[PDB]
Amino acid sequence: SPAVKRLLGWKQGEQNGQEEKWAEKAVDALVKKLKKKKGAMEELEKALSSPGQPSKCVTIPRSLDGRLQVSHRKGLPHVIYCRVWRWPDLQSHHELKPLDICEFPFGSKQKEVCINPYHYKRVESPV
DNA sequence: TGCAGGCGCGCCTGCA
DNA sequence: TGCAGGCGCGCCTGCA
Ligand SMILES: [Zn+2]
Repeated sequence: SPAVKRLLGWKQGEQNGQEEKWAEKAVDALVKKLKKKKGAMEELEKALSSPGQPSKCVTIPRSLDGRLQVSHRKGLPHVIYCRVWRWPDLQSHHELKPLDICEFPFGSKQKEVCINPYHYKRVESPV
């Protein structure tokens, strides 16, 4: 997919042949989800292209669990995309704190969850 | 063209 | 309660 190629140019880090193919499938699962909503893909690309410039929420439906499954692998969606485009070494959701600018941060128990990586800041995980 | 096979969501179990 | 992983219906789409 050509959209997956433009977003994968923003991917951080150096992953192996298996993990590069997994992030490609994770980005594809997200593109397939944001294509139904008008302006969602454009907002994500803008947020990724201009890091230090304000961006709107880019959300997907919240599962009861909080997990998103991509190629039989389970994980929280906002952690997945924050790892792809910002912090490859992100250990867990405990290392993310939402910005006041985000309406749908993870943990807000709303119908939608924001996956815009620049709507979270990286923090040290507590004891 | 269409439906079969692939695989995610949502249920569960098991520690902790 | 949180979190990891098994399982199978049901939605989807790729290739027969
Ligand atoms: Zn947001």
